[PDB]
Amino acid sequence: APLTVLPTITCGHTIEILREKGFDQAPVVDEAGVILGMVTLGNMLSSLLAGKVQPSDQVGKVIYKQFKQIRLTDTLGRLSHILEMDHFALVVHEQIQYHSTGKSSQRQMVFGVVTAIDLLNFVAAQER
Amino acid sequence: LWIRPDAPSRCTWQLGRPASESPHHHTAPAKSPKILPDILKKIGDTPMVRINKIGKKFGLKCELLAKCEFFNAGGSVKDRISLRMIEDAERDGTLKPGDTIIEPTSGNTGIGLALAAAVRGYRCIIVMPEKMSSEKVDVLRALGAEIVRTPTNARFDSPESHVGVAWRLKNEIPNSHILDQYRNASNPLAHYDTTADEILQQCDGKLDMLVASVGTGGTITGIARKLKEKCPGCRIIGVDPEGSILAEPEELNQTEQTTYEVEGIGYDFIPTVLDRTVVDKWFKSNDEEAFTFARMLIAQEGLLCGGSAGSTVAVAVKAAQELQEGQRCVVILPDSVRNYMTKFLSDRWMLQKGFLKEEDLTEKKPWWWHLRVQELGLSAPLTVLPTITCGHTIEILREKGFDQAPVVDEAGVILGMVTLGNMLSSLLAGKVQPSDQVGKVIYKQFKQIRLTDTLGRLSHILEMDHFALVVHEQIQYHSTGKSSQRQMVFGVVTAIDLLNFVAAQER
Amino acid sequence: LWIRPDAPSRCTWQLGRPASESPHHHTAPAKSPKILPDILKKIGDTPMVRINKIGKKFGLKCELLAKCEFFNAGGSVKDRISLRMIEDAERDGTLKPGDTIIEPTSGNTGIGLALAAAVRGYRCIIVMPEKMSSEKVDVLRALGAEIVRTPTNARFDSPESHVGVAWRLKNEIPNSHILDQYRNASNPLAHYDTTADEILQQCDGKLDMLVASVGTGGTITGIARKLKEKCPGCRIIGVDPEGSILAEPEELNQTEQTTYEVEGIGYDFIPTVLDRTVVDKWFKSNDEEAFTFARMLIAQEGLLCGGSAGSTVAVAVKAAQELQEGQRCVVILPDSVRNYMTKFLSDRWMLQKGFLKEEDLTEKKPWWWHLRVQELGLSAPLTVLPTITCGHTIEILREKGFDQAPVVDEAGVILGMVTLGNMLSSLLAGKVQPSDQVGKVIYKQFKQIRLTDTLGRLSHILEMDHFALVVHEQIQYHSTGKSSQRQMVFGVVTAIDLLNFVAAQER
Ligand code: HEM
Ligand code: HEM
Repeated sequence: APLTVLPTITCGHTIEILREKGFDQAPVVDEAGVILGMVTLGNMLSSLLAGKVQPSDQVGKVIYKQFKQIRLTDTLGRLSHILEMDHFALVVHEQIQYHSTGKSSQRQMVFGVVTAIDLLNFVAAQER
Repeated sequence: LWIRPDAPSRCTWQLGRPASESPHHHTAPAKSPKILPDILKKIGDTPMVRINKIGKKFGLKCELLAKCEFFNAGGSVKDRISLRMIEDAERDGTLKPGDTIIEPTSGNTGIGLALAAAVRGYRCIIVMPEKMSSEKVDVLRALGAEIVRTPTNARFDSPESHVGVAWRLKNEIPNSHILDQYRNASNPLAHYDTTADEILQQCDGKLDMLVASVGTGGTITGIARKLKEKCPGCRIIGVDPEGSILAEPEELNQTEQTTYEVEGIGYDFIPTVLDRTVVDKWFKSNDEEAFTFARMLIAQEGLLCGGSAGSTVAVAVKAAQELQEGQRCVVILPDSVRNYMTKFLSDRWMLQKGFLKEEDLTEKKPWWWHLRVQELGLSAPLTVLPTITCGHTIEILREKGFDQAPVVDEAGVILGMVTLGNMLSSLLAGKVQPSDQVGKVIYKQFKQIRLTDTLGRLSHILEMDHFALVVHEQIQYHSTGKSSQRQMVFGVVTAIDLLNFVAAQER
Repeated sequence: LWIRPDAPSRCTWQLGRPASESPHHHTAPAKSPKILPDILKKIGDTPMVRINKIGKKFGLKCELLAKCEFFNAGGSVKDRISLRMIEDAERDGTLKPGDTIIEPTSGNTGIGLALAAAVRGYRCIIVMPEKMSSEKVDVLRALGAEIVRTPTNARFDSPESHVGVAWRLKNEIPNSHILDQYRNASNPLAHYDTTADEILQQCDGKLDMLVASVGTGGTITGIARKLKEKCPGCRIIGVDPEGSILAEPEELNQTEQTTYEVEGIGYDFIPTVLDRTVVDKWFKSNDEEAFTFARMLIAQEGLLCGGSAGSTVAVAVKAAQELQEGQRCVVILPDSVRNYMTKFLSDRWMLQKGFLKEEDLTEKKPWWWHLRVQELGLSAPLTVLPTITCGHTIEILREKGFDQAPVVDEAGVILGMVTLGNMLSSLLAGKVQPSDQVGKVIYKQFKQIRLTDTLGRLSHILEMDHFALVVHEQIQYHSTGKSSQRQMVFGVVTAIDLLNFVAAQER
């Protein structure tokens, strides 16, 4: 998940950055680090051609708001159970940043977006 | 005016003539005193080392011996000649105290002359091609010698070749002398007097084959002459790198390129001191096999030698095949590895030069070499600011059982690492009070790695740093113009963790 | 479970006791054979070299001698102990063929153990702090040893110190042994058996002062014990770098910083093998004087030694002041310069570290050092394209009398240089036909310099390249957005031109 976008970015802005680097999708995160959802290049193109959004419109209207957080340690079996209810499973990581053992803070970030397509491709490729 | 280095030798030596007819002043080797008046007396008496594994690896039935000449004061077989020529010039009155010495060299002779001059106060000017290593330049700078460089591909007859530049300098600087190792009889004479005698005494006067690399030709020339006078049965084998013309018959020298990485051997002309008539047979060698055999020598025999030694051994493993059990072979190892630290001794340099292939490098590696870092068990649940006090960190680490935690600033920049044990020891030793900040204990040195990297890259990193931090970078966009960068730490992997993982996966 | 390296010594040795009570297996030094079965036998019998100039420079009335231990196979005084501990482990049955050896070292002992293991097939794992030079890492990689790094500032009692990391590895890897030079009696025993005997025989059993650097403490400990048993009148002098606690009385160790660049000496704890009771007096030393004296040794005596040798000599020049004519001093030089090629041996590193000042560096330089390049007589009337043929260039150069001309492309990019003599020689040798392009003869290697630069910078450049091209850059503007770059060649200055200018201006 090399890059992420704030919800305020425009669809036209999002289209170029994705295509100039080839990524089909990017997570949406606010300034603090709260994950807001997932947005995909294909949907933006289809929506723009459908007229539901203009290139100047913000991505917040196209974002997918439903997803499930998962962590690296979880098994693929756990992931398969998750994928039966949500399309996107976001591999999040959490860190507690301390100042004086009283003033703690939490930080998080996204590193991979995995779907049933990705899982099946991994299984088929690794099956040797 | 100018005297060429390729001029035919005026020597009248021929096999069978008696030594009493020699115009030259031979010096009988003598036992040095228990205390050396100067470092220059630690030249000669070099050891003979039996090669144990390489001969078996290449099916040699004969005993293989190495004349490790890289143990001299200057680390070369060119210290002998430097001392001999300086002594002969002093004795003949050609060279006076405080004079200036100019010598065109490949670096080893320059180092020897610089050392002798520094000991004895002479001024030294070294003319050295560009391709020679920078380690020689550093050593010469330390010894106080002046260095002049010449193009690698310049022809010897050109006015800007090392010999030509030396000649031009001599005509300019007054009270200057050129010893001209390419023409001085002292070069081959030193070997004929000392090295051949050492070889014969160490071998008890019995040896069947001798292999030596050829530069100026003195090393092989004097040894061959003395041996043919004393041990006629010895076969003399010469080594000349591809791109040179020393080797005969001329059919061996047919090649398209004349540039080679090996240093100190091979020339575009026949030196005067080189007597090709005493060399029984010649072999050509290439840089790849030379460096491969040098690395093999270092790894299997402990001989810290250079590329020329590798070429010599590579030729010897072929030449000695004609020998049988009970016979003996001798190879001369000219110089040490000190002059090639950033050269073949470095894997990066070999890969850049193409002497090593990824297939060859990885084929010898363990099974886990290609696994990616993500397969490890790694986590960084918490991190701390540099401003937190020591005792506070002790509490937050002990309450959760973690032994270590990264240190990251407010903006997310990684500053280093801290460990519970180090802080506890410092508190016991009084180096830090509990209220003191962790910044006085944090480990500032670490290396960033990414999840996609292999375990081999991780090991290579760990050979230089204790902590390898698995860092991931995310770039956040606002309008394609206001980009921002974010990063976070996941796993701190050390050699301990990697070996524990290897052991666990091995069962 | 864990055994500390600072534990008090259980040895019961005291002056006057007879050797017959020693539990240890002493090895009597013996003459090596004329042919060494392996490189490991070339350890010991190191030379003693008289220091000639430094003593006079610092007003020493006594004879100063150097025990040059950097001539061993591994280039260190830590090869002796490596061999001795390996042999003792083999004899006692603790170590078996094919075993794995783990040793926490500063690099020299690691190199010795790696060499011995490669010769004998053992697996070697080296735990070395981060501050040690990369040359040691390269040598260890060549020898096939596995390398683990630890933080420089980690306390010895910490779990990630070199000793602690070695202990952790041993408990993990099966069939692994730690020789523990900090506790092994073999470390001091090797010196007590071989080095002290060599010193006594070389000195004829008469010496008044001995100066040695202190790391593990075995080198000084064994030598002092043997000398006090045999030559009680010798004063034992220890050297401990600033930032360490080995030196006593404790008043000498009061310093704010514990990080020092010198390698292999000084520790944050008292090793078990170190017997501080036999050391008559202690001296502290700093990195600056150590490296200064190492450079002075290299430049004035020809001894290619490291920083620890410099510290030892710096302390000796002070300690020996109490001596008078007819007395003798001995200093131990542990390691060679091979391990510090990019370190103090490099002027850039010293300037970066602050051990050298521009005032000191330039004060020794000639009068013309600070003159700017523009003061030279230099001109480049013509240049040629790479596509021109050889004969055409011969004609255009001979018709005007110029011997050389730069090569520049259409856009103005400099491609190198060509010379009349080289082309003529190539035509005579047949390497190029007259119709062939000059690109096969051009010198591709050159360095760009600017008119404002000094002649010292020019000389430093000339130590690495033959041609220094005086290039000037002009940037041409259209609208503050469409910038363009232009450059042109003025003067090709070599060492010949610089020395000719110096000679002309000297009259
Ligand atoms: C043992 C009987 C020898 C005789 C009768 C002999 C004869 C000579 C003579 C007369 C010269 C002077 C030529 C001149 O000044 O134009 C000379 C020079 C020389 N000698 Fe010998 N030599 C003998 C042995 C050796 C040996 C053993 C070596 C080497 C190991 C050697 C290497 C040389 C060389 C390289 C030169 C210089 C030739 C030149 O600069 O053109 N000679 N020799
Ligand atoms: C000559 C009479 C000597 C006697 C009677 C003696 C006595 C001993 C004994 C009994 C031990 C074993 C202690 C134990 O296992 O707990 C020992 C170990 C040791 N010996 Fe000696 N020793 C002598 C000479 C030397 C010499 C000449 C050296 C060094 C040059 C030396 C260095 C050591 C060291 C470093 C240890 C290890 C101590 C430890 O690990 O705690 N000893 N000695």
